Amino acid sequence: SGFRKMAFPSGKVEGCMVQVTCGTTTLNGLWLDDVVYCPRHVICTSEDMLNPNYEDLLIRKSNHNFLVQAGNVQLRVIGHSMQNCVLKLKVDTANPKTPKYKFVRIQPGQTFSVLACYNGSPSGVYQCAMRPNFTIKGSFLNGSCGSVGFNIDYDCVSFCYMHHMELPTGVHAGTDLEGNFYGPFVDRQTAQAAGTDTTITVNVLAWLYAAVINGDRWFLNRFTTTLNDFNLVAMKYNYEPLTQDHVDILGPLSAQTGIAVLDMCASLKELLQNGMNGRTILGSALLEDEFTPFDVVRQCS
Amino acid sequence: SGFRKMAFPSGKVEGCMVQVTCGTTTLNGLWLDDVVYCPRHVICTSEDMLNPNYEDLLIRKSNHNFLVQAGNVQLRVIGHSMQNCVLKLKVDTANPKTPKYKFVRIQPGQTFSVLACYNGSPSGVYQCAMRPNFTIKGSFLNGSCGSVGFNIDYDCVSFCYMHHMELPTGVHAGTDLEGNFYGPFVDRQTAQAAGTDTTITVNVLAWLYAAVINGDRWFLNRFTTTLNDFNLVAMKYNYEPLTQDHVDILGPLSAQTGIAVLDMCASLKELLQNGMNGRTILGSALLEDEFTPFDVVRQCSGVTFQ
Ligand SMILES: O=C1C[C@@H](C(=O)NCCc2csc3ccccc23)c2ccc(F)cc2N1
Ligand SMILES: O=C1C[C@@H](C(=O)NCCc2csc3ccccc23)c2ccc(F)cc2N1
Ligand code: NA
Ligand code: NA
Ligand code: NA
Repeated sequence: SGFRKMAFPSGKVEGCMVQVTCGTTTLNGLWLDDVVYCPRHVICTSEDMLNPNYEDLLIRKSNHNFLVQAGNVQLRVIGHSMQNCVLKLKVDTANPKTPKYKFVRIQPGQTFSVLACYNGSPSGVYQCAMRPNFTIKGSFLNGSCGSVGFNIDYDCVSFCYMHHMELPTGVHAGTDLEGNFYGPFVDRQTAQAAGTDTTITVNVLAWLYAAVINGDRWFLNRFTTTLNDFNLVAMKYNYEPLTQDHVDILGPLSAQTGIAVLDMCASLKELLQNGMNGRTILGSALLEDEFTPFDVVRQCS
Repeated sequence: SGFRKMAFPSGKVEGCMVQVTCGTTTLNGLWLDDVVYCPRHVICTSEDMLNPNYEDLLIRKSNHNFLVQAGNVQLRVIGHSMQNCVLKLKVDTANPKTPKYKFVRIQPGQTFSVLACYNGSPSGVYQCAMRPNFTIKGSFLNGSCGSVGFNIDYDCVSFCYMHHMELPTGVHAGTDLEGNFYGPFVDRQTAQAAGTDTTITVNVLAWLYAAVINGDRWFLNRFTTTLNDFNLVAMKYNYEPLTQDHVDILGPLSAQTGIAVLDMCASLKELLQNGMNGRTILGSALLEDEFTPFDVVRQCSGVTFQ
């Protein structure tokens, strides 16, 4: 038993991290087969911060302008192309440590592990959720761009995030591995701001089910609710709407614990009304929204 | 910016995990050089588990009674011996992925990364602190015994924990890699309980420094305190004593943020007496005690390990 914020083991990703240099700019890239993926903004100069013309900047570069280092070894860049906001550098060596992998684009509320990296070298690993406002609440310094987010549900690594930038509120924005930004953000230093963030309701419910599976019962109650009346209350606390999809997804945790979804919804209503009154749930004094239904089942049963 | 609970990258340890089977028991072992380390309780049956004679159980076993699998390969066990509560299985092949490593024993309040494993396969990684009562608040299911805890200091892995059991309250107990238990526990099925725990004061201060570095400053105040006066209040709240060594270790964060340790202690005093009054620190409504001073400096300065 026990319940922890838990990341995937990072070894399969660690063997794919390389350092990418263009001019005076160094950041991280992701070496899979014979391609290195990194943020296209690596090619930008101080001049080009606000309105880079990436097509124009790229055509001006040759292969030998890109220095890629894997450990102590330089790789030879033999091609370059851009896909949306990621740069793809063809290199003359396939990565012998390439794992089984795929690229997936995720939806808000999904969780993943981040391998934070500097100068092509792993620094640490933590867990994040894609926020409803399409930011992530990461831990990233200067040098971290090109760090990736991933899941590993069997032996296949699913890459779902590449890090591009920090917004003024200290939260983070980035792309899928096809270079499409999550949310309305762009890889320019023009003023942009995250929308107001909301709580991931389906994940909170999942975490309440985790608490019950781990023997915590104190917050339950004899009430139920309609889905609509739940949503009307929840929105007033800046909670995302709970949809029928979400109710369906909670079905297995509902059946394992004997507590119907709308019954647990009423428990959440009460917690929002009353707070915790000196108590904790799974060691937390706030409601946790960065565990999905899938996470709870995986870690518990 | 940002501050997260962050584990060490686990790859160097992933390449050392194997599966160990004895009879109907399967659990995890750690393969380094030509030895596989695992909990000695692997040799026990249900009858034995109440009052095991490990010496006696072991002498009855042959090498071929231990099935060790590294991926889909069987290793050949060519020797077996016990050191405290860990079993050492000599095998005929050195682990080609053996990293630079050492065995260290940690002190309560020190943190480490746990690589949770099942059937010799790593499943997850998280950060833990050794509690003052010598338990860890882990997440472990049946199959997890032999999972290990570690730090990385450079390119050197320091192994500091092996998982042996869950106590009735749902917290966890284990040994160093020399087989000595952390805390007053034994590897048998009998009544055992965690002592009452305390809060790791130096780590809370470290986390308050992390908060300030990340722009969270509401709890700061004009006041300072003495080490003695702080310790009288801390003891009253089931906080560990703060020593001069702790003050010294916080010196770097004190100088970087402009907030002396005893000045931050006055913030902590007020929080204990008054609570947080609806507010949060780094998104938490309770004081976090599972980041050391070293952890905060590492994460706020971006140290790496290729
Ligand atoms: O997560 C990070 C990384 C990195 C960053 O935010 N952004 C990368 C730059 C960038 C975005 S659009 C565009 C167009 C041209 C050239 C550069 C860019 C950073 C720097 C300083 C600091 F204090 C914190 C962080 N945090
Ligand atoms: O952390 C865990 C692992 C594992 C566990 O604690 N095994 C302990 C076995 C053991 C300890 S001493 C001794 C002497 C002889 C024979 C067995 C033993 C477990 C099983 C089921 C469950 F629901 C939870 C957990 N939690
Ligand atoms: Na690397
Ligand atoms: Na209810
Ligand atoms: Na003060």
